[PDB]
Amino acid sequence: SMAMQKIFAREILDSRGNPTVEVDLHTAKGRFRAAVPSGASTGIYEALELRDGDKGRYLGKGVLKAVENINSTLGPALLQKKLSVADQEKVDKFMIELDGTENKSKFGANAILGVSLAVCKAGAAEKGVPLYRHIADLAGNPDLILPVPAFNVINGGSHAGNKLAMQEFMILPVGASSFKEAMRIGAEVYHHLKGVIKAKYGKDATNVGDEGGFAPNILENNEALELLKTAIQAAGYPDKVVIGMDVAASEFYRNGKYDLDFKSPDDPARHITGEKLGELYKSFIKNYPVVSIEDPFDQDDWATWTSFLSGVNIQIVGDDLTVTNPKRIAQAVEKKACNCLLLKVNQIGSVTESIQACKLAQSNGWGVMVSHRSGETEDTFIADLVVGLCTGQIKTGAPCRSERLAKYNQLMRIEEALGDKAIFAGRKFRNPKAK
Amino acid sequence: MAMQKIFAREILDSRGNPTVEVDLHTAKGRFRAAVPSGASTGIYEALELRDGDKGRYLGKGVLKAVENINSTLGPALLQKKLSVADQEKVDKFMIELDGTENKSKFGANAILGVSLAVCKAGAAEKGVPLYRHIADLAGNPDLILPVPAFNVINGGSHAGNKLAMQEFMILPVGASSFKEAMRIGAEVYHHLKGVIKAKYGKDATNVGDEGGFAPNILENNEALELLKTAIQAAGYPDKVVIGMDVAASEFYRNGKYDLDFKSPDDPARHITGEKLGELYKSFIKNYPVVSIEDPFDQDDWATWTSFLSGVNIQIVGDDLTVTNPKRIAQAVEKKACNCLLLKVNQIGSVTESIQACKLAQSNGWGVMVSHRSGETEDTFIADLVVGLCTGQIKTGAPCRSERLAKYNQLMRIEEALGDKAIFAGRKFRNPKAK
Ligand SMILES: [Mg+2]
Ligand SMILES: [Mg+2]
Repeated sequence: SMAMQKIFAREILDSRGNPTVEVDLHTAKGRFRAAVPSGASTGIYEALELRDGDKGRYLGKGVLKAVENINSTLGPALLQKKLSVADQEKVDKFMIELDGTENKSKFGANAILGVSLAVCKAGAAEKGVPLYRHIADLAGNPDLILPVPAFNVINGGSHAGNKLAMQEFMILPVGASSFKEAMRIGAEVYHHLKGVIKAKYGKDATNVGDEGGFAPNILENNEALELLKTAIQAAGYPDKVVIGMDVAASEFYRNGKYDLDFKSPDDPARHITGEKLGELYKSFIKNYPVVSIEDPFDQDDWATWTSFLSGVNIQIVGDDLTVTNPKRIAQAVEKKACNCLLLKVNQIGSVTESIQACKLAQSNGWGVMVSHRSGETEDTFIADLVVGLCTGQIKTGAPCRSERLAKYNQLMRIEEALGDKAIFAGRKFRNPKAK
Repeated sequence: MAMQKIFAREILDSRGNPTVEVDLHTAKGRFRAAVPSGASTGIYEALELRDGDKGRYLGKGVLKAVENINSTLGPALLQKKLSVADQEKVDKFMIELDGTENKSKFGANAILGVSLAVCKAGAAEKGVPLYRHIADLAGNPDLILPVPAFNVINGGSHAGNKLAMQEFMILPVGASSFKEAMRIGAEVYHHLKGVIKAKYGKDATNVGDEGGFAPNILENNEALELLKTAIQAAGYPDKVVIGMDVAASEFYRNGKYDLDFKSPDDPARHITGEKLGELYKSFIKNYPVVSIEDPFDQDDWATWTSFLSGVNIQIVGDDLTVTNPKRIAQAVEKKACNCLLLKVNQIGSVTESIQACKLAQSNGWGVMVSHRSGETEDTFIADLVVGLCTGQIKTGAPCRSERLAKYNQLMRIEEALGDKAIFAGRKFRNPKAK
């Protein structure tokens, strides 16, 4: 196929003011553009992001090298192979084999993904179907599902300057009648939350973090949960909103125990065992509508994850545990460590591998939650992705900052286009096919 | 040339509030535009139509504006069979159909959404880029990349610090290109974050609506010194200058000005307009301050006139002028200011925005194209500032993608123009001068 006419890459700025890769692919159908969300340039289990490391330029975060790899090498090689733009698997296989390394470190995981994404968009256009339909086709899925959105509205953990140890406190409008109404509920709860924060914590307490949520200066994770409850009740949706958490416990594990005040000066006297931590989670589940907990234990604390899951009935999500990595996921499945995969496309580095990972988790009875990264762009690919993959759940920010709202707005447009055939996952978010 | 379909919807803006988006289809494809937040009440600007259902999005829905497009305005425009390239006749048609002075029959947000989508379609019909079509509509032969003005330290009425003045901006006028202006701006921003974190704490770096920081400070001199520190740490003291938006109407009190207006009332601390002017002269003498927006109250005309005559910097109307032709004519006649802030949604059509810019430039004024606090993923104003050749745009800190979307589009425009691209640089006030 001579469908692919031109491939050009550039450096643009992400939502945090750091460089990332953008790729334009041209065919007879037009120009197809995709950008890559920030990832990791080091790490043992994820695909390697290539960063320039020039400390005098963008504080070492340039992506000139990755961009050059596309313009000079990867792009020309792909165009010369004359592959169909609709054959996502063959295209991704070619790029993976040309790179030839397990972690995409020859060209950069960011270089390969940028191309992979643009090809996918062009493939949908060649077939004359929406991107969300092409993705479903690629996943062998006859149907399409609008996800429940999970909004990270109260923020703690390593990147927030409060004492609050747990990372993400999310609201999920599972009781909404449609995706459009899930956005209304989400936004109204957020607006009421801001007013509660201004009153209780001060006129200086309402600026936002990287994902659009708030970081009031609190320590108690129960106090964060009570704020969500207060905002839900203030908006008048107690019957329709549930809560999801991301603990990110690897961030506070030390010498075999867990520190829920780890942003205060070192003091092992305050550390708690994994067993006491599990008891705290059970109290959350009893006292609040907590339906999902991500990274409850450290990434290597396998026996503790396995024990915990056997005694609860909620969703337990792997992020640092699994890292969108086949070998790690296989360990988790075999050890029954968790029951939901967080899906970050840039951690694995191709559209095909991301789809494969989703389908394998689903075949083992797990849920899948599609995820943003903290460095996002105006790109909306992951909205079409979650719909075509039929997962029933996405986290892509508070309803604030347009690198977040761009995805939520796109999900609204997708539901609009589907008309009276649209299905919203609602209370079946964990598995939209459940009876 | 023919318009085939027009369809409007409600989307969420960058602060989580509804706004209007319009799709216009022609033989060339789909052309999509969204409207930034504005004002539903006011004497001098076009009226944004909000639903006012207090139970739905806290009264901020735009169902009525959207339905005005789908049910009335859209079908009326289509029936008229106008060329999508004739921006002037299209906008005239919609303005006369509405028939009010402030666009309050259909809503300024309804009219503007259609106006923007028509302009994008018309560029394609003519075989030229959007920025070139705008330059054609404005009568400009050349294209100019603007200096970006990044709002990196925030105060005034919508931050909870004591800092009375509203916006502290950095402008990389000494950059070699737009691409390098972005690199300088971003590096300064990252160094500023570190400076603020070390001085004011780990909890001091969350961001406002436009992506900037609100450290808990009182002194406007301390805001300026923070910029100086960040600029020096980044290594660009010879290439970055400073702009300010005072928004002085926010702290005008019974004929005087209160630079600690968020602290408990005490009229003994209030200062005269003359004293406030002397403070600005100190900023200009001791820091590289080159531009001040709304230095005085929106009705304090004599004080603006007197101040401008004794300073050689840029003085920008925002609340003074409100992108309103009658207000702008008064400011021209009185020599109140010498630069227009251009908010397309305050006037409500592309044609009137272009006319306002041209009238300002014909009077020797500069023009700075501006975002709104509630923005979207739309990048129209990037193409707009390049076609209008104004040399200057303020559209956010280099943080939050409703801001970066515009900055990234300006880098793409520069890339498309190649080695012929002209960057305003040190001629930002008037790119045609010298
Ligand atoms: Mg996580
Ligand atoms: Mg202003």
